[PDB]
Formats: sequence, C-alpha cells, structure tokens
Amino acid sequence: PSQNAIKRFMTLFSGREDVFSIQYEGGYRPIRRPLNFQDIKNHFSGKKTLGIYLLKKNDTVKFAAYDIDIKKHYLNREDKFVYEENSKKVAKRLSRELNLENITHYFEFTGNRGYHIWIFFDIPVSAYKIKYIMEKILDRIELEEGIDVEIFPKQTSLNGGLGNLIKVPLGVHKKTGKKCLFVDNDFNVIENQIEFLNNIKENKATEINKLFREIFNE
DNA sequence: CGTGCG
DNA sequence: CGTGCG
Ligand SMILES: [Co+2]
Ligand SMILES: [Co+2]
Repeated sequence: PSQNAIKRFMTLFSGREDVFSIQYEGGYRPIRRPLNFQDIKNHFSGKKTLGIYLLKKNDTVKFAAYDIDIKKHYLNREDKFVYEENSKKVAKRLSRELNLENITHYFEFTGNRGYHIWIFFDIPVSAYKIKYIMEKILDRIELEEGIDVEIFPKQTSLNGGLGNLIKVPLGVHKKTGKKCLFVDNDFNVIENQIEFLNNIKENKATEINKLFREIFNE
C-alpha cells in the first residue's frame, strides 16, 4: 500500500496518539508507543492485526462505530445463515436512520461473525456527544433475534486509562484468518478497497454538535 | 490488556 | 462479581 494510502488510513482511524494495540492469541494488548507507518503495513499484510483506542486524551474521538454481531450461541445452528442475514437487516435499519440524520457511514465485514458501521469526523468530537447520538439512533431501530449491537466509543472519559479498542479494517482477523473488508450498500465486497478508502466522506463536527443539541434538548 | 456488561 | 470482547 502506497504512502498516501497509509497516510489516509492513519488519518481516518486516528485514536489515542501514543498507544495502540495488536491482537495476540489470547486477545489484545496495548503497544505503548505511537502508531507508525510500518505498523500499518504489518496490519495490511496480515502479520500483525491492529486495534485502535478510539478515545483520545482529551476525551474526543475522530471516528466511531456500531459493532453488529451474531451471538456466539447461534453460530452452531443449521440456520446460522438466517442470523447472518438478520445482522445485515439490523445494519440496513441503522443505516437508513443514520442517513435520515445525514450521518455518512460505511460498512465493513469484520472477518468473523458480523459488521462494523464506521462513522468518521473531520475533526475530533466530544466522545459523550457522539456516544449519546449513536445510542439514541440505535434505540430507534428494532433488533432481530440473535443479534447484538455495541457502540464504540464504549466510554466517554478516560479517567487515566485507555478505554476500549476496536479492530480496524483491511487486515485479517487473527481468530479466523479472514480479511476484514469494506462492503457496499448491498454488502458485496468492494473490489478496490484503497480507492473506497480515499472516497470515504467525513461528517462535520459542527454538524454533529448541532445534532446533539437538538436531540439532547428534546 | 483494559474494562464493560451480563 | 465473573470474565467476553476489541
Ligand atoms: Co464485533
Ligand atoms: Co462486538
């Protein structure tokens, strides 16, 4: 991947400035130094899979994500594929309401058992405003059986910690060995992932701020 | 590992 | 409180 592609990835998925994490066999662990270009290349090649601490040190985030998963209890069933489709359904319902609010967002298959819905901002926004917005919008949709949705950021203040992390796309899931790629509104894998990454549109912080004031003051 | 969520 | 999840 070009230097430009790496610079664009590091700009969209920009979280804690001086700590990241990588997936090991027993889970994720913090790497206590800034993310560098070689780390991205190790992610893109499948050698080391990255996870990003969304919460920056001033309790702001530059991106956010819904995490839509099939419950692990349902993976053993012969109708497992019904719950894959149900997870697409939940994703489509979130996507429509997000678009009603003019929150531009993007789909990614996670490499395991669900989808991320990625939301990017032009400059970082206060974590509690976007967590509040995402929870309100999520409460508006109907969940399908066997499907769980989590929101990142999982917290809105660090209180001296790191917060929770999210696996970022264009790598491999270390538990399955499967790539995690962007998909289109039909959930088909996109052929040119880098060019899709360049065309990703960031929402405006001033817009997010207004939308929070409107919903909060109801 | 850090810490949320049942 | 135990311990999955990223
Ligand atoms: Co997930
Ligand atoms: Co999840």
